[PDB]
Amino acid sequence: LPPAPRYFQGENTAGFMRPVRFEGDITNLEVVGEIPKSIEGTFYRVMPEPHLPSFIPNDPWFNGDGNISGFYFKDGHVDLKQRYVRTEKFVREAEARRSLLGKYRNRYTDLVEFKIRSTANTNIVYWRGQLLALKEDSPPYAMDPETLETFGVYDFDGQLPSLTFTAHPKFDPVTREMVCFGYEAKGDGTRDICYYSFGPDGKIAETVWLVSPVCGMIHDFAVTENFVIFPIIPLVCDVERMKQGGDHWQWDYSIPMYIGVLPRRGAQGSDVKWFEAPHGFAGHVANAFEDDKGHIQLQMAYAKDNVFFWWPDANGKGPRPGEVEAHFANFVLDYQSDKLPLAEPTYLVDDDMEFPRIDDRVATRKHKHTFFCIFDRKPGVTDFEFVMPRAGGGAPMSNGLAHLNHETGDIQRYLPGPRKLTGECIFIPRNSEAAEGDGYVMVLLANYEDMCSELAVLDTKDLTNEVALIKLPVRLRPGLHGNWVDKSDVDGHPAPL
Amino acid sequence: LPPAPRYFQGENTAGFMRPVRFEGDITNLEVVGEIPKSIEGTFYRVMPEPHLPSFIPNDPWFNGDGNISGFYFKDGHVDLKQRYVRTEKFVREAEARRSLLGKYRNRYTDLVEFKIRSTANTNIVYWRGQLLALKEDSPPYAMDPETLETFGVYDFDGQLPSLTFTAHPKFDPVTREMVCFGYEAKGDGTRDICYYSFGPDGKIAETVWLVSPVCGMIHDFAVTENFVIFPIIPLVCDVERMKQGGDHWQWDYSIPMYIGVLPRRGAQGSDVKWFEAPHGFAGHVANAFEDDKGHIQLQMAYAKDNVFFWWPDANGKGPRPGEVEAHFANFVLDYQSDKLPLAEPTYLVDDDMEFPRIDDRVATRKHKHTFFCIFDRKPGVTDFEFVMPRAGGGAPMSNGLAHLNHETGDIQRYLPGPRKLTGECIFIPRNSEAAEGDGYVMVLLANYEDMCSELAVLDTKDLTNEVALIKLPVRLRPGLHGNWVDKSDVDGHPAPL
Ligand SMILES: Oc1ccc(/C(F)=C/c2cc(O)cc(O)c2)cc1
Ligand SMILES: Oc1ccc(/C(F)=C/c2cc(O)cc(O)c2)cc1
Ligand SMILES: [Cl-]
Ligand SMILES: [Cl-]
Ligand SMILES: [Fe+2]
Ligand SMILES: [Fe+2]
Repeated sequence: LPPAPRYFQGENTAGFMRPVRFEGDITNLEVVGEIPKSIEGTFYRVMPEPHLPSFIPNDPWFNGDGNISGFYFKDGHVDLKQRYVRTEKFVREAEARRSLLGKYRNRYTDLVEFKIRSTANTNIVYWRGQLLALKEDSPPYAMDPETLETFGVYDFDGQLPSLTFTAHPKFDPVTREMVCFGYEAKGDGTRDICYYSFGPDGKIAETVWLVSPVCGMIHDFAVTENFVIFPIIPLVCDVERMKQGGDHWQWDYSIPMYIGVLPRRGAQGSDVKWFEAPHGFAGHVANAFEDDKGHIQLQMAYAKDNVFFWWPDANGKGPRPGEVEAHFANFVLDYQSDKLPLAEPTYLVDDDMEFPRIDDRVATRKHKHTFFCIFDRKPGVTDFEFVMPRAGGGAPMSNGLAHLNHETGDIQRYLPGPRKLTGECIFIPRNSEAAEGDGYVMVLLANYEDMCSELAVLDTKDLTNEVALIKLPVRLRPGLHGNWVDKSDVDGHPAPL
Repeated sequence: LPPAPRYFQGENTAGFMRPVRFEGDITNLEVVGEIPKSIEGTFYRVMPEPHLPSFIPNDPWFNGDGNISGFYFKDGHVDLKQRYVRTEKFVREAEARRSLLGKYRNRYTDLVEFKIRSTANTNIVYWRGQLLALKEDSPPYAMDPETLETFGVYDFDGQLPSLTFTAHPKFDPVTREMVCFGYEAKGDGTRDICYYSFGPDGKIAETVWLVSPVCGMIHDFAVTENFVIFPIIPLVCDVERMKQGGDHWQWDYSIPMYIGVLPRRGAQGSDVKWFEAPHGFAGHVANAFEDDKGHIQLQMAYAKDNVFFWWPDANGKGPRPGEVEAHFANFVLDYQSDKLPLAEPTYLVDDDMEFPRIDDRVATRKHKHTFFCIFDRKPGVTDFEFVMPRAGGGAPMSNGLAHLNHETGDIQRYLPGPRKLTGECIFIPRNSEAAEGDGYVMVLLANYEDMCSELAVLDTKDLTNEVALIKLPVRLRPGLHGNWVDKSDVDGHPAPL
C-alpha cells in the first residue's frame, strides 16, 4: 500500500489548519462580556478535519472527515461538545489506523472498496429530532442532537430516492417541508438530478427526475413559493479521467453558468428550463423569492472565474490563489420566458463576499436582511504579514461580516481585528415576536495571535460591537456550515413571520 | 456569595498555565520518529486543572481539580484519553456552575459543607484492577483504567482505617504489598499518623497509630525491608489559625526536619524513633534500603529552606521564587541508635533536582539507577527571555532529566531544548528480562514555542536522543505524578529482579 505518514505535512495541514482531532467536552467556556441570558439553544457547526494523515499529497480541505461542534447555550452559560461523524470512512480507517480513502470523489484511488464515501463534512442540519450531517456525494448521516452519537447513514425510512443528498436543503417556514435534491443522483458522472421533498411528518412529497445538460457541480440551490432553481458550477465530471487517477472535477471555460428552473409541485423532468447565465462560478445562495410579477429574484454569490482554482481546465488553465472575488448578485428569471440567455446580474454591494445567511423565517419568500462574510484587501484590515505565515492553506479567508438592510441600503460591518478571521455566521431571532433580522449573530473566529478559536456574539442593533467573546483554549480548524437550533422551536426551525 | 469570575485571571492561570479543561479522546497521536513497537501499556498522569475560576485570588496550583491523562501504547501507535476525577468538589461545582470550595485545605472558607474535599490531583496509581487517584487530605478515588470513569471515593472494602491516604504509597516488588500511610489522620491539625498496608489479595495487613512531634506535612515516605520512614516538612498546621481564615500550613524555622523510623511489621506506636535532621525541606523520596549493617540509606530531594515560599513563617519570613534549590541527598539512619540528631547528608550529584524515579522492580531494596528532573540555570539551557513571559506562575520548572548510575557515577542528561520544559518522567523496563534501569523513559514536555505539549520517548542506552516525539495539538497544563502500567504485568506492577 502507499505508505501511511505518521504526522501531518503540507500547507493544507500547517499552522491554524493543523488538525487537532479531539472529541469530547469542554463545559463552562470562558466568557469576556456577557452572553444575553435569554438566548437558549445550540449552535451546531461542521469542519473537515482529517482524522489520519492522508496518503494523497495536498488533499483538498473539502476531503476531510466531518467533526461536529455543538455550543449549548442556557442562562448566559455555554458548553462545547465535539465528536466525529462515524462515517464508513471514519470507522474503517480508525480500525486500520491509517488512511484508506483516496482522492476527493475518486473511488478508483481508494485502497479498499467503500460502499459509502461520505466525509459528512459540509453542513449539519436539524430534522425531526435528529441532526443530519450532509455531504453532496452521499446520503446524510443521522446523529443525536444531545450526545452527537452517530446512528448511521439515513434513508428516510426507506423513502430516499437518490444516491445523493445536497448539503443545502431548504426549510420552508410556512409549510414546514424540507426541500432537497441530489445531483449525480445515479452515481459518478451521471447527469441525473433527483428533486425531492419531505413533509413535516417525514413522508416524501415531491420526487422528480431531471437531466442536467452537463455533469456539472450543483452545490447549492434555491426554492421559491412555486419554483426550485438549480445553478450549475462549470466544473464537469468525466469518469474516464477518474479511472486513470484524474480529478473528479475539471473547469470548462466554454459553457454558460446554467440555471435550471422547475415548477416546485407536480412537475415532470421535461418541465425544467435550462437558462444560461454568463459564464461564472455559482456561489452560495442567500435566498430566492417571487416578486409582484411572478419573476424569480435569485440572490447569490457569483464570481467570474473558477473559485476552486486547484481544479483547473483540461489544459491546466485557471486563476491563482487569492485572485478570484465573488460578489453578491441578483439574477432575474422568468419561467414563462423562452429566451434562454440571461443578462449580467446586478450587484447588491461591492464587497468580495460569501457564506450569506438570511432570517430563515422568510426563507423562500421576500427577504430584506442578509448577513455575509467579507474579505477586504484594503490595507490594514488584516495584518497579512503576521497572519499568512500562521494560516496554512486550502480554505477561504473572511476578515469581517456584513449586514445589508435591503430596504434602506444601509450596511454595517463587524471587523474582529487585524489578526483574526471569521467563519460562517448564524442568525438567532431575539424572541418569537422579533422583526425580520432583529436578534443576535454568532460567528467563530480564528485568532492567529493566540492560535485559539473564539465565538463572538453580536446584537444586530450594533454589529460592530461584541456583546460577548467566548474564548476557547483549543483551535477549531476552519470549517464549513452551521445552524442554530432554538430551544423554543419544538421542530428545531423558527416560526414564519 | 463571593462573586464567581467567568474567565481565568491571575498569574497562576496565565500563559501555559491557562486551564484547557477538556475531557475526551484524541486517538492516533502524531509521531515524529518511531515508538518502539514492543512497548505495550499505559502512561497515566494527573494534573491540577481548575474546572471553574476560583473565588480565591492566586489559588495555589496544588488546589486545582485533578484531570487524568492516559496514553495507551500498542504496536507503535498511541491514543490519548482524558477525564476529570468526579470528586465531590467537581460534581457539586459542575452542578452549580461555580466554585464552592475555598482555600487550600481550609474547610472554614468553603461556601458549602463538603464531606470530602479531595481534588484527587496528586498521583494516579494502579491497584487490583482499578486506578486510585490520590490526594493526601482524603481517601483515594477509584477509577476504571480503560474508560477513566470514576467509581467513587474508595475505602478498601470498609477496611481503610484513616481519614487520609498519602499520595506516595510504595509497592513492594517481592511481597506485592501496597504500603501506605496518612498524616492528620484524625482530622485537621491532628498529629496522628496511621501507618497501614494491604496484601496483594486486598486484605489490610499492618495498621499502627503513631504521633508526630508536630502537626507537620508528611508528603512522602520511604519503605525498606524492615522499616518505614516518615520525613516531616517543617510546615506546621494550627487549626485555630484556619478557623480565622488563615493558611493550613506555616513554616517554622525553629524545628529540625524530623525523620521518624518505625519497624515495618508488628510495631506499636511508641516504637517510632523521631530522628532530627538539620532544618530543611523534605522533598520526594527516590528510594530507601537497608545496607549490609542494617542501616537505612534514605535517598531524597532535600533543600535548606522553604520550597513552598507562598506559605512563609508566622512573621511572613521566607525565600523568593526560584531562590531555593533542592539536592539529591543521602541520609543514614540506624534504628538501634539512641542519638537523635543526624549529620548533614551526603549529596549524590550537584544539580538542582526533584521528582526522582527508580526502577520500581527494586523499590524498598538497593537501587543503582535514579532518573530525575533538573533545573539548570547555566546560560542558554533555557531561553528565559522567551519562556518566562509565556509560562505563567505557581508551578516548578524542570529543563532536563538526568540519569545517575550509582555504581559508576556516570550522569547522562536529556535537554529537550531551550524553549521546552519537562514534567516527571516514567521508566519502562525493556522487557521482563531487562537489567535494572534498562529500557525506556517517557516524559511530557511543555513546548513554549508552539504552546503545545509533547510526549518524548527515550532509550536508556542514550538518554540524550529522543527515539520518538509524540506531538499533541493541545496543552496539557503542568502536572504532578504519573505511572506506567505495563500490559504484560497481570497486577499492573513489574516483577522483582
Ligand atoms: O465536498 C464538498 C464540495 C464543496 C464544498 C464547498 F463548501 C464548496 C463551496 C465553498 C465555498 O467556500 C464557497 C462556495 O460557494 C462553495 C464542500 C465540500
Ligand atoms: O496537596 C498537595 C500537596 C503537595 C503536593 C506536592 F506535589 C508537593 C511537592 C511538590 C514539589 O514540587 C516538590 C515536593 O517535594 C513536593 C501536591 C499536592
Ligand atoms: Cl457513535
Ligand atoms: Cl464518572
Ligand atoms: Fe456549501
Ligand atoms: Fe508528590
